[PDB]
Amino acid sequence: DTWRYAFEEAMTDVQGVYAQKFKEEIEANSDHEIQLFPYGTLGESADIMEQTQDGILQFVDQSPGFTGSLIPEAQVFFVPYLLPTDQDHLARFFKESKAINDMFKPLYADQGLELLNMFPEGEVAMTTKTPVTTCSDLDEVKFRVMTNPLLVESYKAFGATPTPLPWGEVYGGLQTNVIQGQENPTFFLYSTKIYEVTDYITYAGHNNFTTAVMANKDFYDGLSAEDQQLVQNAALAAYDHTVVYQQQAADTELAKIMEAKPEMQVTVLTDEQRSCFKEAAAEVEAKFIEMTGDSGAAILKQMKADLAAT
Ligand SMILES: CC1=N[C@H](C(=O)O)CCN1
Repeated sequence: DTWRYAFEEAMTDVQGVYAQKFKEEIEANSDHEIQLFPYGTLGESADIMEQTQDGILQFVDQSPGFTGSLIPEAQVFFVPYLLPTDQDHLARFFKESKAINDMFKPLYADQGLELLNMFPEGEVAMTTKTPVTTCSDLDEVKFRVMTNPLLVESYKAFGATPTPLPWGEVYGGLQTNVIQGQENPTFFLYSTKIYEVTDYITYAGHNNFTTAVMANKDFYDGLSAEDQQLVQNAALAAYDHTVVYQQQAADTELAKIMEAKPEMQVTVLTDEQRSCFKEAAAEVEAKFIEMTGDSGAAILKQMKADLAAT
């Protein structure tokens, strides 16, 4: 059978680990067959989302970092320090969240997409060519960022000069010094060898990388009750498998960056040093309320209640 599936990373990366477990589970329990499409085929994240909405692709992985333009209240995932750093507590959140698994679903549906899961990918880290010790060290650093308004507002509040750019241009831009800064989890910034074109890694603990897996809603609604269930089963099985794997990654990948490039300067900021960043976190939150109205306000409240209950 057909059923095409496209994601934003390599096969060996985290979104690939998810895809491959999803593929296993579908194929072990039916006659259906999943066809995988990693980054490097079909093009950027914006491209594959269009391809999923046009109906060429059936399943797509698109991170809220790109969907913030489409669904405005997906900007919640970029309110600094909202998401906990405790990876065990974080995994229980996305699984049992009334906000993620109930309140977000009709909003994605408004754009013709059937939301399956959201999952974490790990604590994020700044890579720059100048030292970052406080917020004023970011002053006039051209910092690449995913394409959504609030994430852009975050690095303005940090003191940097934010630049929205699709991933395909990030390595080259850094190499030719058109940009001086970038942010991603540790597994990915090792995987993409981005340490070759940056000098400093900084753990501010401001965010965890979140991503989402969805299906073309028309396609999904066309399926039988058994097929729909089969998909839901495969998504839940892929989630459980991915969270275990991505925990191991964050806990081991930094050792490999230092192995391949021993000169690399890796700073993890103390709570004392993180103070100016957490001060910016409150005014970014205030900005989020202004942009998304009372619609996204109910999402923030529930998200906080889900974190507490878990
Ligand atoms: C951590 C990650 N970064 C990519 C990016 O910065 O656009 C998206 C695929 N996954």
